[PDB]
Amino acid sequence: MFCFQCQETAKNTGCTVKGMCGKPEETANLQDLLIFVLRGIAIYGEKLKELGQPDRSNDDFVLQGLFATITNANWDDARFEAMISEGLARRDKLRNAFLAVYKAKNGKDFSEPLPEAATWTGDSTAFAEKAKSVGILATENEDVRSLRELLIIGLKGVAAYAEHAAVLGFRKTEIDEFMLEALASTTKDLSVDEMVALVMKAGGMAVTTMALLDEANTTTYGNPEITQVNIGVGKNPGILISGHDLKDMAELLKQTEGTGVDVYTHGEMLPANYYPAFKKYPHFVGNYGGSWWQQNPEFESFNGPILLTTNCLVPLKKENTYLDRLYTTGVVGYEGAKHIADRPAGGAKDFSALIAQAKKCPPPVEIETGSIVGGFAHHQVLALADKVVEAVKSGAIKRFVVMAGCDGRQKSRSYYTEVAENLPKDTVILTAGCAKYRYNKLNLGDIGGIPRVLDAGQCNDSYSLAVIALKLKEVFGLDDINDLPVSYDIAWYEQKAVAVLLALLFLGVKGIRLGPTLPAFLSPNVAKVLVENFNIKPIGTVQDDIAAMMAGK
Ligand code: SF4
Repeated sequence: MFCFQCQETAKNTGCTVKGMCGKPEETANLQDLLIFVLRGIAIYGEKLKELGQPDRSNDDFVLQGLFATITNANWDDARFEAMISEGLARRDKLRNAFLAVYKAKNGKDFSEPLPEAATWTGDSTAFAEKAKSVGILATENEDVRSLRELLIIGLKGVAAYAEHAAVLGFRKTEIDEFMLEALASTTKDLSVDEMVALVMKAGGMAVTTMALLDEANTTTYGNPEITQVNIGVGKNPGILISGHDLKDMAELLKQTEGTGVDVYTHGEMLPANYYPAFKKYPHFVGNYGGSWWQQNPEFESFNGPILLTTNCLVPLKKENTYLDRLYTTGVVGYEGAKHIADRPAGGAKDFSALIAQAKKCPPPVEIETGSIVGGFAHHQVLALADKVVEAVKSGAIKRFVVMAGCDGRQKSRSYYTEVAENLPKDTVILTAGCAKYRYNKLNLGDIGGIPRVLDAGQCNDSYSLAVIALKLKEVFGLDDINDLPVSYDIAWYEQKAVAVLLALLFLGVKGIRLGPTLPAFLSPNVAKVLVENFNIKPIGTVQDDIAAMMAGK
């Protein structure tokens, strides 16, 4: 196999036998074959748009297919085989439509050679063998490979956010059109300038999409607000909801009300605690456990059903006993785990089986007590702008350090905990995404009532951090966003974090420290372009990076 899309890739060059995440060769290869089919859909879908007859019937299929290939999202080979077969049928429909339109417009049959993605077909028996030859290493030129894969990796992060926006009824034609433009580009021989421009256009579409999801979430569930979240447990059985999807949360809360089954969040569902629409339910206890990578012992000790709305779902250890109470939904899949089917349009998902099962389970084992404070998304922080601005002017807050991003298992990530613990006491950490778990259970206190860790929410809520920075740029009358007293020390793991990075680069942020390692998918020449254009830096020692950041460097 070959896969190098997450921070944990083997030797920081690429997984070749079995993924460090657990992804087997067969699964990895099927994900490659799906992306190949998506490129075929894109070839025709882009041409139909160019001919003045766009077809948007595959918008949801494309978003969900990309999302299913994100790290820790879907482990069920049958789901991939089904998507590949459906994708081939969708592609052929577009092809037939295209051939007719082309003939009408040109007075002749289409006869130009096309990439194999546009024409290859087979039944499911043929998938495993074909998959071996349509992966990443089929691009021989290392720089073209780097730029094509950087594009696809950012694109699938954008697709995840777009899917959540679509679930909530929010969509923009430019997003769906760009999915096909970007996918199709990876089958064309383009100049370096053209390939880099596509990556920067993806960063701009990440801004669009992150803004759309921010709109979708807050319009539907209210603006996040300051909230104290219990991390201890109650005395009823519970259901633990993980991942990112807030519509799934809304439905789970409604369906569990009055049943005697409590609801707890996990991981990237922690920010559901911050939304007014959800805070109104007394049986919503709080947040259980830590970061995604600790889930094997924590899902075990939770004792009740676990619902995965998105990644990250980690494979079970041999000794784990919770498969029978593990539920997947949306793009998530796992062999042997019960899947909750998509809601009908205008309707809701059916979580009744989780509720019936939870009633048969013991309450969660308490693994800690206390609380987490959060809910500092853009509306809440801008509501406190006068207070924040005065603290900056008085010197009570000397600097903000953006430590948003995504966590992982490597021990080198102790760096983030140690930076948080050793930053001077007149600094404030701004966070969003599971990177927060390296420092959100410390006792850093507050500065004049402003907590020293301000959690804006999920990784998508990095959008709020950009809104806040842009507000502060305006208040302080600065010409360049980089001249604010803000440093960026971002942790990444998977593809959504890469989309957030590209959005920040599109917004003009320079000097970002990215860690705990730099992506394997940046070739030496591409890495050099990014360094020269954007001053991206690797992490150094805790002492050196704190001293540099405090100097604004
Ligand atoms: S998702 Fe990450 S750990 Fe898993 S196979 Fe790909 S690069 Fe390796």
